[PDB]
Amino acid sequence: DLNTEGDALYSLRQSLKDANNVLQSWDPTLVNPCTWFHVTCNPDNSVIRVDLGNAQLSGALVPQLGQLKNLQYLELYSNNISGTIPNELGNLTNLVSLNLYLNNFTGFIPETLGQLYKLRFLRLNNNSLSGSIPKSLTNITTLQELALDTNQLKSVPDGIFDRLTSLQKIWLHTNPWDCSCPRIDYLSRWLNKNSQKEQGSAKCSGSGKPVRSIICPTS
Ligand SMILES: *[C@@H]1O[C@H](CO)[C@@H](O)[C@H](O)[C@H]1NC(C)=O
Repeated sequence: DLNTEGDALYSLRQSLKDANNVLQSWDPTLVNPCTWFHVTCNPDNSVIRVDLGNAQLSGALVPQLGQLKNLQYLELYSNNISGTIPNELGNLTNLVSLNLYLNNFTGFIPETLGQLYKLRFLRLNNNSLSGSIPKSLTNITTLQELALDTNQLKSVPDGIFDRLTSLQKIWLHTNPWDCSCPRIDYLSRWLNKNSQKEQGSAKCSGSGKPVRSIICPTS
């Protein structure tokens, strides 16, 4: 009997590159992947977290990774994972923490990420993600820590942070933010009103000014 979770997890092994045989224990012919290293399962023998931080992994992620229904912690930080973030990651309903920082992800941030209504920690920092931040992120009301620094983000949809009443920390620095008025109006005012939330200082592209300092005139 094929475990389906291990099958989905084996699809990830088939595309990644070790180079260290970190995934040597990932044998899908077993009854379940709960005895796999870097993999924890619940008492119902279902994968609830994947810890592959600092494993020197190359390659791209797979759409099969969204098959893990009971996944809570996806730790893929500190690797050389390239390509775009799969939209199927928005299927991870029970995902609490998505750690994808320190990789080489490109493209846009998936709008399907807003379907993660249990997500409390989202770290996509230190990548090459281009703007802008998905509008559906406003639906993640449980979001507490949002790390998006060190990317290529340019803008923000107006009023996106307003429904985020559980937001504690937010990283936005090191990004080519478009500080042209009236586009930067909302982000400038929000970061000023929630300066205790912003970790580091988001700079404006070109001028290098903190966007919190920008005051857009009307007419
Ligand atoms: C996974 O998400 C994609 C959207 O990116 C969707 O088309 C697909 O049906 C989802 N799969 C499951 C099993 O929910």
